[PDB]
Amino acid sequence: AETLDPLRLPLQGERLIEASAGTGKTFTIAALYLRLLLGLGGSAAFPRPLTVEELLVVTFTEAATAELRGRIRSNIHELRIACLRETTDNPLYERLLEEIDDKAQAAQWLLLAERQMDEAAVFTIHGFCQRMLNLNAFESGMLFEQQLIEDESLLRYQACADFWRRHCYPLPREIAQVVFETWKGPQALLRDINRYLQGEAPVIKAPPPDDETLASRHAQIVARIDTVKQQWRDAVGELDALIESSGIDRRKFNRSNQAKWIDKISAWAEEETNSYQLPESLEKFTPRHPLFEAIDQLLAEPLSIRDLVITRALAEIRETVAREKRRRGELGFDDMLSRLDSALRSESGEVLAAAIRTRFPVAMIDEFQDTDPQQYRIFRRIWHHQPETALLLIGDPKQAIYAFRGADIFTYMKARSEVHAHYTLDTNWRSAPGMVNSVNKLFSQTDDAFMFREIPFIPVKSAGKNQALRFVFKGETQPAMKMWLMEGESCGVGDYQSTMAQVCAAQIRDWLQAGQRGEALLMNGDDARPVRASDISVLVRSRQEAAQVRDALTLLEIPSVYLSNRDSVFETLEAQEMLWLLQAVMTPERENTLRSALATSMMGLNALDIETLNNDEHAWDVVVEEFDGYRQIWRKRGVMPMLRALMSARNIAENLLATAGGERRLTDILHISELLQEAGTQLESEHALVRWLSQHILEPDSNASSQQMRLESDKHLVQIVTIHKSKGLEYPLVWLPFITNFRVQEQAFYHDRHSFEAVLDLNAAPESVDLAEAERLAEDLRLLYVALTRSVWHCSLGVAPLVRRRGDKKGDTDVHQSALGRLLQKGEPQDAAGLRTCIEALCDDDIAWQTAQTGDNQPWQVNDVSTAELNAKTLQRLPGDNWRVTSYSGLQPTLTPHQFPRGASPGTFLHSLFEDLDFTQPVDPNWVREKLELGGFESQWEPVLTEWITAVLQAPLNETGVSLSQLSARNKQVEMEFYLPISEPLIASQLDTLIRQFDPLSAGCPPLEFMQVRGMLKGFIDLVFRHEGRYYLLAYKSNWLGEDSSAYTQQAMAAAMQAHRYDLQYQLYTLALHRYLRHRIADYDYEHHFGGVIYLFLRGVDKEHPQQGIYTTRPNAGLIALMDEMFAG
DNA sequence: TTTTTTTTTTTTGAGCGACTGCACTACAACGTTGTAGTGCAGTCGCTCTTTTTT
Repeated sequence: AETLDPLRLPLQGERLIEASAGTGKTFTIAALYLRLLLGLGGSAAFPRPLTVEELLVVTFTEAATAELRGRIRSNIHELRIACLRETTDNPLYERLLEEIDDKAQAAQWLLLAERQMDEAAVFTIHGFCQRMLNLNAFESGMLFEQQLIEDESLLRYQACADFWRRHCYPLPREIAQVVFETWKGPQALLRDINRYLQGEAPVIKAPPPDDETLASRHAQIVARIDTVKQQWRDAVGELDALIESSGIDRRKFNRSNQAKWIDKISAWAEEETNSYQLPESLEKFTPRHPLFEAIDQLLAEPLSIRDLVITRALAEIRETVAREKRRRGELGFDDMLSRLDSALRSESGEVLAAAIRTRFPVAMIDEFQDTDPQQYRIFRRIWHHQPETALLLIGDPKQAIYAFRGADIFTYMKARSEVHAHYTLDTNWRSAPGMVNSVNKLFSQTDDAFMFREIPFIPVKSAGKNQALRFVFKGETQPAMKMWLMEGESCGVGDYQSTMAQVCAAQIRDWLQAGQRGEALLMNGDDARPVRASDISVLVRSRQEAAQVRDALTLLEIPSVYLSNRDSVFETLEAQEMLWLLQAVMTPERENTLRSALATSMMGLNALDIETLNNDEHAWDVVVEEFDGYRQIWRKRGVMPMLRALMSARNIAENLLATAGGERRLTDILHISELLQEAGTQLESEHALVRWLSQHILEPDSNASSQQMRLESDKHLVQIVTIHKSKGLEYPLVWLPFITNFRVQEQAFYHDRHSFEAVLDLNAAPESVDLAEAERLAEDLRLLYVALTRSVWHCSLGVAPLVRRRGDKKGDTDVHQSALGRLLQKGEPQDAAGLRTCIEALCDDDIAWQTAQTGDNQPWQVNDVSTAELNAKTLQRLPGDNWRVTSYSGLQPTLTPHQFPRGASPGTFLHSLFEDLDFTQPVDPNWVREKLELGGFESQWEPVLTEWITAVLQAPLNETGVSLSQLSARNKQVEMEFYLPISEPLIASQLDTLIRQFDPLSAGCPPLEFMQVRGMLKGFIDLVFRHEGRYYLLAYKSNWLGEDSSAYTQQAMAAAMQAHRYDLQYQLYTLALHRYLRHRIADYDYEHHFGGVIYLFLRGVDKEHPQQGIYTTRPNAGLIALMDEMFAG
């Protein structure tokens, strides 16, 4: 490998950057981005400068892409300022300014990059794949709109259940017995094959033939057993082997156990006494007959139906899942990669790759250790060897810890074998040089510490600015790495975990007890800082040991937080308390639910309070009244107003904040309230939200929004964090109590050392088990390097002679089977004294060891402080007056028109029929039939309706007898919308008396009550028309449900006007028409131009009665001026 | 077409592998007897990671 300079890197072809842990990878990416933008490098530069929309940056994590986009924007702005000023304070910016000759063109290009920074092509992998699938949809064959699903486990379980239905149901008893012996149901099969159903389907080594079913394999194994049974029945009754001292004389009893075994071939499990009939075991305890060799050949391979069922499941479930996702039209995260790989797999899609070479002629791929083989196949299809396009794989093989997710280091090894150039970052800017020297000493004990040839380790160099970092104790300067070797010969798992958790808690309380007195310090040069509880962090791997650490730390009065806690908030007691409270609010009549909800910990009442509440009837009546008020608020205002009124009236938030340990409960209550308010807007019914809350209580599924948050941020807590959640973070002091605990992989799923393909071995071959255990040990070594390279000042290790084997004292320990002991014991099996000598061999100034001391003196000291006085400002007046833009409604034989259905929708249909129809032209029956087809009414009503319309049109509506046919198109105006202002507070008592002073219809009609309305009033007049130089108004009322006879005279219409209070509407219409004719027509008189207002009841118009149906009214011409003066001011 | 009423939970780990004790034969020392290796049976620890992508 070679060293990497960001200003001398040739951006041609494929380059492989190996950025170590703690190095400035994001700074090197920003430097290369500025280099690609400005076109710097000279001979090693790009042939042409590129824009922002041509630089493709690929990073997996979305927050990492957002941080990189913000950092690149800040670097662009800083370089633009430094180019406008021709000076800077950074040496890399100084060399960047020294590399360019021109300043004005570079400043203009940086200004255009700052303006085009919003359209930057810095996306994720799946986002880039979705964008390329949606952009060039023709060559790929992708839909334009698709629905991404977050959870795929439901369809996978459905396809597994369908496979178990179509495969395990028609089996006979002799096969279903073996199927039940292999798996209890489809859940066990799904639990077995869930690591192979997702992602790329692996290639099965030595697959069964396509014509072999379960019955053929069962008959083959039955015949194989029956041949051995026949050979035992033929050669029975003889004994010719020599009797040995190990061979007891009870073997004939084992032959009797083999005498009762040959009865039927309905079973599947042979006897263990056949292990006594092996020639390789009898020779070690002279076998000449081939019956023993046939028994050994029968027991050479396990008789199992498991591999054929697993192959049929892997052939069926994935196909059913793909068919279901093609039917529903949905897509997944890996489905975008599979669609892009299938598009590039075709012949025309290669030209599509050239389109990608037309789109972005560069690629900088960050985090190349988390690369699927489909992703690298795509990136090799696009950017293998084409000119003028560059590929920059910036990654780290020592951080590939996501093999459980789908990543694979063999893809990185294939990429390293394919590319030619390698570059590495030498400087480390995070940790102290003592920790750097400890890491370079521990991992360089032997050659190829990661046990693979393509993953080399290089000694990194510490920073010059961080060479004075010292974690000092009361005695002297504490060393960097302190391997706490637990003393003993052999120990178990739980006892070792408990002892190391107690030792870690004792070290935490010793660092915190001496840290609050100014003894233990972090010193940078001469500056010092006391060690708080947030500096010490325990790095664990599993949830059980994290709970063990938390229980061993909370015993010594030390609070600790769990950063890797992914538990749902709906699985706590507070969700059940909120459910009980909502059930008491919804049904407050039954006292049982209210009594069960009042006694919860959210209310916080004693047993004496509950007894006095059951005894006193008046207090329970007050409780029922306030819960009915809460139900009224919940039905009128929603969820969060009811919850806030409940938390303010009961004052339970102050009581939960006063109680120690109730702040997390209060934050959980607030998050449950926020989720209930978020789910309550999408539901109309009130019980539906309660059923949704009970379902989400019964469903412990984890979503990104429904997870538990951090309870507090100001108070420092000991942060327990897993190794996978600590990648890229930073911690001052790190404790690793369970770094020696290891787990042996049992399944045979490995990768070939030549083809680099996933090989799944269904047979229990030892070579596949060893090749899987080698990859497991490499993953454990990578996890060890990740957990080791996160400390800055001090790291502590827990070493112990852990034995995974069940024997207590066997003379050897299994530390060589772990990751730490492979570096301590140099990959050799030793003893506890050998482990101690290997620990004491590598003793430097940075690496020390001490024995594990079990002992506690005192938990802690609280040292609490008082809280200052604080108050809240109060608003003096009301926030606003009653300003609202409202309307009039806000201030308030077989076929006949009498038999018309009375409703709002038929009223609007008749209003639209009278609006759309022309009054001059005769009514056409086909137009009425088309309008009834568009509306959806009956077709039989059409020939009666049109003649009724003509009966309406033949009836004149005027004091002189003017019909509607005499009105031209310019004279009419339909649906005039007006806005009327009013600046005074509209008093109902001052208005109703002014109406009753002039209007004769206000003799009855007691006055309506409304608030003071100041602002605007909307109105929609139906028709305004002029005739012989006089303006007239026309409105339509068509409900008229209660009349079928000719009783709709002027008295009944006046009674309807007094009941529905249309007098105010007609008076406002006259005022609006008067103001309109005053504003429009100059020299306007109200008595000269206005003629009256006509109300047209549609169901009251008769052919013989011209007066019935119409209602003409004229004001007194004195109410209009007073109403205008009142509305004006 | 009308109408009657009711308050009680319960269950749930099992195969893998060692520890220990008894019994039975092989074999050598003193026909009979003591020690060792192996098999069978009851009892008990233990144990089942990590996470994020529009």
